[PDB]
Amino acid sequence: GSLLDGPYQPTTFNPPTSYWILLAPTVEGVVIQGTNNIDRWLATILIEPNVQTTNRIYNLFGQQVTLSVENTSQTQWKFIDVSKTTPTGNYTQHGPLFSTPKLYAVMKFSGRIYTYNGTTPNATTGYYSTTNYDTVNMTSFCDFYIIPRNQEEKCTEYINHGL
Ligand SMILES: CC(=O)N[C@H]1[C@H]([C@H](O)[C@H](O)CO)O[C@@](O[C@H]2[C@@H](O)[C@@H](CO)O[C@@H](O[C@H]3[C@H](O)[C@@H](O)[C@@H](O)O[C@@H]3CO)[C@@H]2O)(C(=O)O)C[C@@H]1O
Ligand code: NA
Repeated sequence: GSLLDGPYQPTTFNPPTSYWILLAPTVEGVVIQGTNNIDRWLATILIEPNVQTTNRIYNLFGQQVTLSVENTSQTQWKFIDVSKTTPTGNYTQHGPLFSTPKLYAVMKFSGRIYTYNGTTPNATTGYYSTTNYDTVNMTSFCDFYIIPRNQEEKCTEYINHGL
């Protein structure tokens, strides 16, 4: 499609501002992680359908982090953003997205990192205020695509309905 650059292999990079990074993960685990190395460590984890509240170990920024996770949905996969604001602090969970297409997206824009939240096919966006935001480097652990912001409508369409 003319609004979808890629696909690209899993990589560490500094994503350009005002571009949505569309992620196409497969199995459960860590989808993407990013930090400004100041006061924001952010990652997105993926949980398969039908998971009762349980402790799972995730490799976040090179260390084993145990988080209590659940997915009450029997049909939809669950993306959860996890965030800490100090290097030694605990990760808290935010902006879940319940997803049928199993696509996620992240964007650096206007002092923030934006992601999707809610339930497909009616997903919306949410954001995380991030100091010195365009220094944020990210590691995607799955294949991804690039879509500009001026067609966020298109990214939202992909999130809600798939490729
Ligand atoms: C997707 C999402 O939740 N986005 C919000 C984020 C994240 O929750 C946060 O970045 C994860 O670390 O938070 C935003 O700002 C909120 C954050 O700074 C929290 C920290 O405690 O405070 C919120 O305001 C509080 C306020 O301090 C209280 O007095 C009371 O009124 O409640 C409000 C709401 O909890 C900040 O709004 C962010 O921009 O990073 C807001 C995002 O919507
Ligand atoms: Na989210």
